[PDB]
Amino acid sequence: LEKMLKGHASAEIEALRSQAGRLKLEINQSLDEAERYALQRELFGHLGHKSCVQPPFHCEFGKTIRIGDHTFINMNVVMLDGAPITIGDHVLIGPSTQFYTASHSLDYRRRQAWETICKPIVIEDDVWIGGNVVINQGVTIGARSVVAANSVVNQDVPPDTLVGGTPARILRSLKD
Amino acid sequence: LEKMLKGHASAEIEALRSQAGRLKLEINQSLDEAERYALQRELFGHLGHKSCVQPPFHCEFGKTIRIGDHTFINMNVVMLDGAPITIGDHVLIGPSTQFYTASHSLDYRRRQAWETICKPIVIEDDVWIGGNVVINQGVTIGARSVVAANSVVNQDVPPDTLVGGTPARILRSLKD
Amino acid sequence: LEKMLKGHASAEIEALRSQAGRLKLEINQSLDEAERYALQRELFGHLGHKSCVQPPFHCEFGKTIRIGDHTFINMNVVMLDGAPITIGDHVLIGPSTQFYTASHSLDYRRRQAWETICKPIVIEDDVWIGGNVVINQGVTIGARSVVAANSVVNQDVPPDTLVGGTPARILRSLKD
Ligand SMILES: [Ca+2]
Ligand SMILES: [Ca+2]
Ligand SMILES: [Ca+2]
Ligand SMILES: [Ca+2]
Repeated sequence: LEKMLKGHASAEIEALRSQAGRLKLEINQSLDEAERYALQRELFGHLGHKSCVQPPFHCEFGKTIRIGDHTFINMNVVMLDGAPITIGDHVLIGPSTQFYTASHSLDYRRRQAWETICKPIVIEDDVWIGGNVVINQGVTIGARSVVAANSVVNQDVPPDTLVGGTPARILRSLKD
Repeated sequence: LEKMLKGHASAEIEALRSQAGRLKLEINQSLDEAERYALQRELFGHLGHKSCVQPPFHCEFGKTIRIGDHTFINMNVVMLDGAPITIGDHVLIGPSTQFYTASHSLDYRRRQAWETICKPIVIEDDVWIGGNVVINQGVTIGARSVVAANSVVNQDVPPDTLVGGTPARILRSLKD
Repeated sequence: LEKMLKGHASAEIEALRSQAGRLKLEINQSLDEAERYALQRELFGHLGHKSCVQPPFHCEFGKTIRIGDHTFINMNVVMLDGAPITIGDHVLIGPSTQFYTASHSLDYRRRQAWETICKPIVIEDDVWIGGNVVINQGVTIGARSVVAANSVVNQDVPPDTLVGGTPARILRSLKD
């Protein structure tokens, strides 16, 4: 699991993946706000104070996900979490957003064993991510930035910036 | 809940949101067409005759959603329903479509309390909405119009019109 | 059901659709890798050896879906399977991908009875499909091709080819 958090069907992994399957299902079935938050704190690497993740929520590992304080994640979010996904404070994430830590080689022979490479995703403080957005590997979204609904983010986004479209392009500066 | 249906963690609201969590889960788990339709009529503001909503279906409040007659909504649809969402008769909605009544201010200080503003969405009669479409706040789609799969609709769409792309642009007139 | 696999509320159909509702729910609730694979082999037309479909997975009929060997389908995939969907060997499909076998007529009068037309989708061997992709009717993706995350594929994609954007356009040749 350490060749993987560093971006290369293991024993540890298949247990951790199977634990997450258990907890996800339990969370997505929980009708109780407190019990979900509780279960989620057992799924996630870290889930901050006054923070909230709406079900159904999907990921593979859980423990690679760290979520800060007063951040809200809306329903139906998918996170391919083979590499760390770090989300700061006061972050808003709209529904059906996708985080793809994983990806593969172009060459089909380099794919027959399902070799995944993973690069972490970082969402800094006070960021608003629109519904239906995709964020691919290695992306950092800088503090106080906005990603418009349905964008696909392939490159790092500077702080105090608005971005939209697909690929995402910088629409305007939110600097004072 | 009235400062909100008018587009500004309340008592009523947290009950209505918690009721919807209950019913959604029950609907999405129901293997019985009649019992789903029954449960859905208890979730929704209104669900018309010969109308059909395929599970899993996701929303927050339920009671702000009014669906007309002979309309079909395919599976995995998400509706952020803080403001009314009104859907007419003979409407077809493809799977994984998103309705976002909610949104936020650009300014990150105007977002720390998760203040949402909500504007209603209206889908008139005989409209066909493609799979994977996003419809943002305040949008009306006029009667007999078509929205192509994967479009993102930000502005009102006239009747008898075909629209596609992202942002949606008017592709051709379906007027006789 | 034969006017339909050939691309036009029946008895057979409503049973087969209702069986799939049963099995889907059972699969998406299964915490056991072996039991899912088992249940999935009962849902699908064919599910090959060393092949893997991650829950939750959504479709309508199940029996029209044939999946080859060593292919991996990630979570939250939706398949409108009124016409055959044929997926080869060593295929990778990213999460939240959509296959739309179904579609409708532009004309709203040609839609009041929810008449669907269906055209099959074929994904050949060694193809990698990115997360969040839409594939519409009648599309074949040729062997060893790559479809970048979030593309919408409307036309056939030649083998040894990389495609991306929406509509998908051919980005580069993966021929040796
Ligand atoms: Ca999308
Ligand atoms: Ca980077
Ligand atoms: Ca408007
Ligand atoms: Ca074709």
